[PDB]
Amino acid sequence: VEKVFFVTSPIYYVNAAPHIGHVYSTLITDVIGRYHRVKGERVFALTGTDEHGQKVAEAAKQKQVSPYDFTTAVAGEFKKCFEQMDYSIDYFIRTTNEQHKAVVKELWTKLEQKGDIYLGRYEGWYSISDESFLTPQNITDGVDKDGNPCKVSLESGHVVTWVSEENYMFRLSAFRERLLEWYHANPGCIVPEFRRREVIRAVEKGLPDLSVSRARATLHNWAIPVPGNPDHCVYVWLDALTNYLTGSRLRVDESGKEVSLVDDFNELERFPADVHVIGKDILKFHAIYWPAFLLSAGLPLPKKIVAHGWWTKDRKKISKSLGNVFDPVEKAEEFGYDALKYFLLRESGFSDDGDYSDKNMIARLNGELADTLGNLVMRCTSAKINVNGEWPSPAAYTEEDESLIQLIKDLPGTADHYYLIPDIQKAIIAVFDVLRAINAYVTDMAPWKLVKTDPERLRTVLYITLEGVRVTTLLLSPILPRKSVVIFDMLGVPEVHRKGIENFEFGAVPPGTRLGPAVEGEVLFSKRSTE
Ligand code: MET
Repeated sequence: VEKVFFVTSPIYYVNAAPHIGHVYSTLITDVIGRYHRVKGERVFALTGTDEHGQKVAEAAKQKQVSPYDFTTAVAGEFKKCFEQMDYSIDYFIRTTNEQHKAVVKELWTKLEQKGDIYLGRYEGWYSISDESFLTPQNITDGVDKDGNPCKVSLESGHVVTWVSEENYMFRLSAFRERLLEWYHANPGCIVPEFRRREVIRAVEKGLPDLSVSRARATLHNWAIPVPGNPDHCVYVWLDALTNYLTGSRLRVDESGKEVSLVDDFNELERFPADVHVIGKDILKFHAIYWPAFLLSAGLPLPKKIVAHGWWTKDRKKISKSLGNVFDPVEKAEEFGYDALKYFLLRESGFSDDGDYSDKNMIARLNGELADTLGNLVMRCTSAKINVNGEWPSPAAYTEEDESLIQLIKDLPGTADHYYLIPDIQKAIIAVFDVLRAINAYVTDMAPWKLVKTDPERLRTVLYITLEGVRVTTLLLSPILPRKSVVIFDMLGVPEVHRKGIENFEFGAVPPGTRLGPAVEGEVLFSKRSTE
């Protein structure tokens, strides 16, 4: 089926300023969206802010401000950050949006009409910081900000608190068998595989019913009212998850403002998500609660949930109070936006908690972006080697020539597979493996010497080198969007060949194509010293 490729990020709590974690998650969403756009697909990428709940209301109280003003201010900060980070997100959703509120009420009514919501009680532990219900097996002893003994979440280390409330309960226990069918029938639906195995293990053990409302006072009346019961508010998580559905139903003008909410999601062809990008910390809400809500409501389920890991800087926790900060905008100005994005995406895969350091960052910038890629682009466009500033016409290919051509021809199918898992690190490694091959070929062929010795040979070497560099760059373009444009300009690749599966094929740019003009002092990636 042909539809809009729908990729999302989590909507982030606005209790504090945006930091690296939100940027990282949103980057992954951006990259996937971008790759499907260069395949020539329709895309809708979604990100946003999670603005209701006790957590946010209480953060607003701490700063001595009204929830409306606090959420608007912090949401403003997320937008500014994401704009500065230079993503290509199609819409930024806020759970305070009035159309979102309408969608939450529609979904609730469906759950109720289906018979999957009843009035009951939650008596148990709750982590406000995580907005998460927890069993006694999931808490332990710890310390609050006073130094006193308290209970904390095993998941997250945050303070937990005992709740005893009459709440509307969702019949999650009734969806065990159906969720297990779903996992088994779609063994790629959760990524990476070991997180998929965790989810099944958890659901195998059995599911309790889930509280989907809270008494209004507990939430400082900062939440969406339960339809038909003004004393209750909708669980912030049921509210939050619903953003994906809301997003799928919004018509958005060229300014990026929501202008209309459609009744039937099919009308816009986005729902359900092809990929939900999340962090490991919020796996249960997306891989258990969400599909259960959807199954109850008769809505289609998402194709993939991909959950990545947490970050560190110099093998330590990131916090201002702890004295270990990683500001993404600061680091992008110091090293470059595309370079920083490359590093975040190259340095760690989802199974790992990665490690930034200025040292390792400089090693990758110098090693991979400058020595491997940048080097290659300058060689194949150099006045010295490419003396006519054009894509030459190749002569006959040797076996060594053909081995390289083969690697290049195979590259898109391989990189495509990795992007679809999705596993962005593996795609980058695949493209750079081919780049390393091209460098070894060039070294082997010594085109600087061929300029004088054998110009007919130089034509073949140069043509393959240019074509390798174009194809690698096209595949790296979701990761280095600005630099890929520079590279293409230097190579003189026409606009039409910069996008589309058609241009994944070897030889899509004809010989005789002129290179772009050169600048006396220009470099794609400039090396950094080692102090
Ligand atoms: C529906 S995604 C909600 C994610 C949550 N607001 C967080 O920041 O962890």
